[PDB]
Amino acid sequence: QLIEPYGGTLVNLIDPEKREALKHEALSLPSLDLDWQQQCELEMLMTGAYSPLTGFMTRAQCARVESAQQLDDGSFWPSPITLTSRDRALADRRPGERLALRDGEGYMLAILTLSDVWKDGERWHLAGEVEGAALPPHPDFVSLRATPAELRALFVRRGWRRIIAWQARQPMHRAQYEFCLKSAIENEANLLLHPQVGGDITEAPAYFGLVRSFLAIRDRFPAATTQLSLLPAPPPEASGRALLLRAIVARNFGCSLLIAGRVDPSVAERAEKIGVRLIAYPRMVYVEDRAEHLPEAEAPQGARLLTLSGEEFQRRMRAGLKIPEWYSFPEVLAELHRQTPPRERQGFTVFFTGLSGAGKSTLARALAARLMEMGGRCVTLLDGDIVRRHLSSELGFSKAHRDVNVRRIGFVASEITKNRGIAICAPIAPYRQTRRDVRAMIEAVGGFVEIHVATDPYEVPETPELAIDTTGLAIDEAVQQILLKLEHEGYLR
Amino acid sequence: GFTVFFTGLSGAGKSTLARALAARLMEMGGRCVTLLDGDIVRRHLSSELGFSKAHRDVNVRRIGFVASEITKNRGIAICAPIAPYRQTRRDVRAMIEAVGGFVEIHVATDPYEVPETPELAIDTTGLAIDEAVQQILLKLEHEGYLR
Amino acid sequence: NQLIEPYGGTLVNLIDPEKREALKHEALSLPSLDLDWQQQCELEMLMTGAYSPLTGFMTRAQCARVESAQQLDDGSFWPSPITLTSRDRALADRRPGERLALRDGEGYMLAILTLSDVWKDGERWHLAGEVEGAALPPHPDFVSLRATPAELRALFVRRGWRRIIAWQARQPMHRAQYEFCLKSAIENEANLLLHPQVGGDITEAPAYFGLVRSFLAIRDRFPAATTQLSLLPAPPPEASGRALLLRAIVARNFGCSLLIADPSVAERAEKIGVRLIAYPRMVYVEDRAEHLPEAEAPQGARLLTLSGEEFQRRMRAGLKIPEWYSFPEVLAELHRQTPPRERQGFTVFFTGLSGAGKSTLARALAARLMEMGGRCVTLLDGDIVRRHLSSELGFSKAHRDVNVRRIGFVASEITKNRGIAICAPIAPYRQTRRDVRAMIEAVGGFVEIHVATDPYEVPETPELAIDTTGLAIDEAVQQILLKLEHEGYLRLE
Repeated sequence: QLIEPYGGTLVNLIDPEKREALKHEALSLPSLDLDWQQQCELEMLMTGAYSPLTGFMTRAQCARVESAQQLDDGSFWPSPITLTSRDRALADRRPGERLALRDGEGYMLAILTLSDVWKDGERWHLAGEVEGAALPPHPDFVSLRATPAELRALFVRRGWRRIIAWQARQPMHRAQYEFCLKSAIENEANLLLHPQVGGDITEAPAYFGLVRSFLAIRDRFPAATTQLSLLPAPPPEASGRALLLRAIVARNFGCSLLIAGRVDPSVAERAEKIGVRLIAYPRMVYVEDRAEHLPEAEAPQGARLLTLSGEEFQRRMRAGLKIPEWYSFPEVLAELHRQTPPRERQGFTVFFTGLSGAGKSTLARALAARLMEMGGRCVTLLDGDIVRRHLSSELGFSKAHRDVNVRRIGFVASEITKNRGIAICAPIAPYRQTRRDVRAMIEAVGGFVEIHVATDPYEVPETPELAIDTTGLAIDEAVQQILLKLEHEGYLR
Repeated sequence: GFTVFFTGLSGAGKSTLARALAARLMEMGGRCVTLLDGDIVRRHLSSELGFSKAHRDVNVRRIGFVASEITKNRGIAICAPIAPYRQTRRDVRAMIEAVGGFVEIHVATDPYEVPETPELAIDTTGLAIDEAVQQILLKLEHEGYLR
Repeated sequence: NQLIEPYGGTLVNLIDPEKREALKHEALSLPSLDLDWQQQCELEMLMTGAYSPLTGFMTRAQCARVESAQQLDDGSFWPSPITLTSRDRALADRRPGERLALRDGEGYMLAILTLSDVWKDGERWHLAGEVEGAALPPHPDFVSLRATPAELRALFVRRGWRRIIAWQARQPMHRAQYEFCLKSAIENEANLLLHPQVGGDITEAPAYFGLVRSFLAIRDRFPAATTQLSLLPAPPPEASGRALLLRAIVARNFGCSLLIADPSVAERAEKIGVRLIAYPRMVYVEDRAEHLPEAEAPQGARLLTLSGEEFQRRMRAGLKIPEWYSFPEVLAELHRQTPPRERQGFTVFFTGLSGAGKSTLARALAARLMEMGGRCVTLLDGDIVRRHLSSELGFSKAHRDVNVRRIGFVASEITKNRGIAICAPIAPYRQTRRDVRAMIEAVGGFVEIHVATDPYEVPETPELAIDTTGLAIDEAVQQILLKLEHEGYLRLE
């Protein structure tokens, strides 16, 4: 039947009436604003994902795990659950004190009753029983988010008992999909698609795409046998320990099986221990002779086997190359392309750099006109009137004033490109430093092409995409020379 | 593209509403969402602005500019700056309305000035965030912007 | 606004799990009523709060007082008598005070009724009294989609919804209703609840399955953040104003403050707090590529409509359905439910005297029909029917008249399932042949062929009557392929 909670009973650090009294008391307390990953940890703990745990571990507890892997009971526990921050307002806090914990906006979540307090590297650690008022606000995917208690209830209405969990950290294609199925049939189990979702709406907004790529292919799964739900946490870093923790939260969510993809006999040992069987994910190959993926070692002798690395998938996707019909599904493919388009189709800024002895501006305007012939992507010239008028009309010529200007313009450019537009910029920028940051800011969200026009101080661009090394180039010839770069870099459609 | 422009007094949860609304809109994909509010806007756009009359005017407009670029390019921009002058709100709306969709939401739960013509005016007394967020998804739905 | 509160002011719940074991025990020792499927609906509605403030079945006086002043004992408003029936003789000797076990059709226990009043009207017995519930009618099907008023309200609250139009469908939705819901929702700044009436039995009235499936089919055409699908366990009522006022009340108890369906009822309705908007003649306005209420259409625009009479007809004939009318999915689904004659099942029922020619015709007709594939043909005649259907049957008045129905039954199953059944039993009674025809005509096509070439009874209304006496098998066979070809049942590549 239904595996039950680790420790034996499901923790819930949120008692309502106490809820009210609690916000009230937080009014009068010191407060910590958590970063997004700690709120995850908090939510996991507050919510029973870590039953029997009921507070953040204490440096001494923190230590007995990495050794004997036990709690104070001697009960088994793979890995340190701890709450951290880098606020200087923590140095002068001490045990016995009660701390208000709040999301990044001052929204109140729980009060921590301090067991222990110390620092490590650049981050402070905290310990003590927790009393919860509210969970981190989650406007998004309300349906898809269940607490271990909510999920267990669901399973029970669905009449489910035995359940394999797949705690995805990245999108699923046909090999994982086909392996989940047979795994499931093999262990006579229902299937839980449990993608790790932890992030923030502005430092970590990548989970949205992940959730959407699961929504995309969910209908390919048997409805009476499959569930989708979100697991609020960051993916951990692979390690036998991490693995054993995930097994524990899998158990706390109701799952008695876990797919991981390894399996050092030592860890499957301790895991079969704590009631959750973890099956390993093999090298799947597409076996043409059979029209289906099999674990590589189950494939017939001398069949023609077929594979596609992630390096190579990702490559084809950037380049608009063909993906084999057997690798994914059209929907997922279509979705991955809405998230990360082919160069031929994504945004980019063209960043002109050189001295005021250039015709930087002249080149930039001409290049804008040409690029406008294309349509599909909108072109914005961040140069003359525009930039004074809106962005830097109250900036001096101070060192850091022009630095701020360059960066301001590099910001607006990144928004243009993130959104699939092309931004063309030719500000005054003499510091390898500051150009260094602009490129990274935009390169994160799309394409960056530096063009060095070489026909207080300054500093050489040491690594442009294009360096106009001419002596009598006319505008036409130079513009063409850069359309040639964009063409050869892949950005033109 | 469209920007969602929250206006009201610092007695609002403007910012709180804006963040929640961003999260919801991110469920959709197809268009990218950018929250022009806290750290972001100081950090990049107005970190050398006073509180002078025309200094905050410049700030409001600066933010209305970046928003217009987001929307022109098919993105959704969500903004909740301090803006008390019908004047300046007047220009922001036109700047973005030229290039895409503008939806003002008046959160009514020196001087100021009434928004006389929002798309949505949250006229409640005990609205909770969820209820208010929904109330605005209802506006976007009925205005046509949701896919 | 906000979430309209239950009628009467607080949401009834006749099921206290605290008293659940005690009730299942007490019942054993009680007299018991097995409810028909529609009463279980009434019970479930009552047991569940759809009729708050009601908390038991009304009493002959209360029933009479509703039909008059439309009030409860409080004088509060109430449109229509809620009452429990049964057509069980074992009810004649039962009396107020007694406690009755209420159970589904398979003796599964639901609640105990504490008798207030017991009386009779025509064919049926009426019952009254407070109700104490143990279990709800078992519903294996559509578990997800079935919410109690409390469950639904809770859902609405997570979704952050407040103001809600409900549409309590009793039949599939096409583009006109869909487009009109959409605008009623934008116009009233409301969320939309698709709430199809779903009461039936797995056999008694398994028509709701199709209804639900046709909603699932088109649900994706609806804005996700603005629409909800849920089932409303009840039979559709018969159109009245009290009735319409009841639906408004259950709409209120489920959370809805608007109901699509007057107008002096829109009078009393607006009164209990639920605004009911009426459904107008929708027309497709070509000039605007959209449906509008007829009175909002521009003048002299070409208006387009399609009656249900005509829709039905086109569907039964394979004719083209406009594209503004429905959606491909729904069309596709309505065709999986009820196929064109071309593709539907039918039995060919030969009748006449002995009637060895009957058998000979039947076999030839089978051979021909078998050339066609798509539908499987079964010859219910000689060895077959002996062996398995009638190996043991006298020649009684009632043993030949059971043999016939026996064969109508197997035939009906063949045709229900899209096959063609060919039968030629001995049957001299109109009435028995009528019952067979009705049984199979319910589930598919019936074609009687009277071979005219105790005391027989010439069919008075066959589809085909082979008279002429110098007929070869071939000619006769052809003559019936003609009947079928002309009746629509034949098709080919």
